[PDB]
Amino acid sequence: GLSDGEWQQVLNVWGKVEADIAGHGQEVLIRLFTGHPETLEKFDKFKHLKTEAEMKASEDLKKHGTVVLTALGGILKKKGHHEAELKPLAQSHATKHKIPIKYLEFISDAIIHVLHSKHPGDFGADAQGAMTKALELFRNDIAAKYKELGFQ
Ligand code: MNH
Repeated sequence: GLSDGEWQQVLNVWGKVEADIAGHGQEVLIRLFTGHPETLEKFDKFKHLKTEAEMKASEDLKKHGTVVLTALGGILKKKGHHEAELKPLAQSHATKHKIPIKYLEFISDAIIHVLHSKHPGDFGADAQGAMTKALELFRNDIAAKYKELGFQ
């Protein structure tokens, strides 16, 4: 698990995200779609987005960014007692959306990059560590539900 000190750092970092959840959520998704265009194909609602300019200008992309990060914030604030919040996300991402676990690895890396991009020099070595642990716990707990389903 994460230690208390570690959960505290994660939640301190999450405070930075909450000041602009849509902005953060949009940049996360844009970072994902542009570094991994296969990921765009999982979204019929974003597949028409031919350019980064188009992605940037999509209010519906922002809205979904808000949905994504609100759900993750929910989970993070549970400090690993997150099974009730996590299991249904796991299940819809395997069964409905068909999201391989590697794509969750991609979006985890995108979150780390965006935190550095938006908080250069304000997201220290300790904070990166604690947030990376939190994101690995999230991803590992979803992996566990995927295995149960035999997904991927
Ligand atoms: C952080 C990681 C992460 C979180 C917290 C997340 C949370 C959500 C939530 C909440 C919904 C709406 C409820 C549901 O379960 O259908 C949802 C819908 C979705 N998600 Mn995801 N999702 C991903 C990663 C995430 N998703 C990744 C990675 C992929 C693609 C590569 C993805 C593709 C989807 C698709 C597709 C939908 C349905 C979008 C739509 O409304 O049309 N996403």
